Amino acid sequence: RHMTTAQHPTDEDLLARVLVPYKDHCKYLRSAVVTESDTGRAVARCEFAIPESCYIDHLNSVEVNICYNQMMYYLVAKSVKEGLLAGFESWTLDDFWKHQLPDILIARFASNFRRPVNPRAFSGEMEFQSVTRRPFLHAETAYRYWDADSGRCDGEAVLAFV
Amino acid sequence: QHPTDEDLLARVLVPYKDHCKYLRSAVVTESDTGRAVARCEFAIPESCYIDHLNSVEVNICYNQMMYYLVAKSVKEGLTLDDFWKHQLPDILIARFASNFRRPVNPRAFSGEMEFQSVTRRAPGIPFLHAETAYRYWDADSGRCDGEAVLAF
Repeated sequence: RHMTTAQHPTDEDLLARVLVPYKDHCKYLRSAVVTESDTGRAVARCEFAIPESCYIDHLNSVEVNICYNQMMYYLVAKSVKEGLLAGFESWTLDDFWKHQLPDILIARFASNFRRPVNPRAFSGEMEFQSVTRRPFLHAETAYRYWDADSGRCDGEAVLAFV
Repeated sequence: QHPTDEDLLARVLVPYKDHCKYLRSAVVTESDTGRAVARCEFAIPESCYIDHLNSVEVNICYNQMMYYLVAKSVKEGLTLDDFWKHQLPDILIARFASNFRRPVNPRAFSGEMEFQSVTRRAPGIPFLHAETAYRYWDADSGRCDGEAVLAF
């Protein structure tokens, strides 16, 4: 980790498992490369597409949040599987999936419009900034979405691993 | 103190998918300082986008309630046709935020929102800037709250 950087291509079966509970037309995350930082932070670099809205007939805050959830569940599952999630290095994906996954709660969530993002196709990324005990793990994360034309938005989300 | 306007309510709810229409009643009022407030009831019978009240649903409830509050505010001055056609699609949430304090029951819960400041800005096209805040609560300690900045 100080010597190399772990980096993983999209995990298609993990991605479909993540997306399985969503309505067909609310499935937006399409690919996700997972990394670890020199300091042990888990990062996801993702692509997204919204061919049609999920809940109502640019990229809006509802969709920003749906996309985060998907990106966040994927990154968490894939990081635990590959030993990159601070706090869970002694856990396996199994133990985590049925026991921690359900009890991930978004404690706080925030989004900010910068330039309108084309909902049809656009990129995103997120970081586990910190993980900290509080008898639960409190994790800060940051995220950002962009397209091929300066569209951008971003924000943060504090997670509680119960 | 304006009671739910069922005509307006349905107009606000019309673009949403059936399993995504949460706002049931919405009493509108003005603080004596002219701030527009909406005391609302909600229900999330089915879920809209997936299998407690989560941040996606907090944000959908917010939009429904905020559009209702705005449209009714115009309708009482705080023409809809003009607004509905011209201004109402140029409402942009510039920032949104939510905080979950105690788990809220999504089948039945209450909420409130208000326009805290509305300021004209001219950076660069002139436009109205609004700071809003909202809270949700249920009958049993449930609460979450947050803020949204709007641009007209």
